[PDB]
Amino acid sequence: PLESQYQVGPLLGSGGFGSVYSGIRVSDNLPVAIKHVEKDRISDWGELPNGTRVPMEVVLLKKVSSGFSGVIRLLDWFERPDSFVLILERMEPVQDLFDFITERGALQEELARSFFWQVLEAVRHCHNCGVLHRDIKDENILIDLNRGELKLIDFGSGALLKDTVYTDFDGTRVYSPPEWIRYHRYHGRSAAVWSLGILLYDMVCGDIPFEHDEEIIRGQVFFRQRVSSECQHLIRWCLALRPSDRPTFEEIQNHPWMQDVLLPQETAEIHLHS
Repeated sequence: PLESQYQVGPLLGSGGFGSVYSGIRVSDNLPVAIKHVEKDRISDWGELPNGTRVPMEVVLLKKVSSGFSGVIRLLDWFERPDSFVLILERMEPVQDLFDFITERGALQEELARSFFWQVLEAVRHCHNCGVLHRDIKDENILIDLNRGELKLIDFGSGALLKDTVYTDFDGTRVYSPPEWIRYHRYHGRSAAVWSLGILLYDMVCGDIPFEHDEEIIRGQVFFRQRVSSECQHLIRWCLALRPSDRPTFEEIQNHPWMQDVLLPQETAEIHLHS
């Protein structure tokens, strides 16, 4: 087939993730994202069940694609001499959480709860599929502005989920845990929960709590916005300095602040004016 299956549109962005274009599958007018990744700029490689050399990102995306659409799913991929082209789902209208927070500032707790809850369901789905994202942050979360549904993107810093220690890391440092800063060692789940604490603080305060290594290691969270005591508690639990003092996903989702969550469509009607 080749590249007659997709009509290329405007470039949506570029960076550490490659170059991502807006596209449309010619067969059924479905919106898609066309991500180009240069072979020379890739570091983590893997293999597909059928014995073929591909970027780890494709390995991981394939393992999480299907039914529960909490992750932007991989529809197809191609190999060129110097790059890999990935065809992904695309939402329209859409906005990432970083830009959303830039425009609107600190989110009301009701909205932050619906969003965080959806992120939690999406990360559980990844772990269930044997995948560790390793770069959970607002830039890697997209919002369906009509449906109020969030979707996790960019598995370029991810890894297969394991129960042993990780000694490599190439995600975002200000979202990285103290055990990584001090010892260059972490376990997947507890490191994920720490990033989720940074993300929740970021949603309810309008910015991340720590910028410097010294601040991450000290682990003291100061609040700049009015935030309920139950919400502050959940953030500080997720940001416990000892990994084993952090909650599991189940404990996060059963926490008092996480009760009575709005469904995505309700969330959009109240807060996205849709």
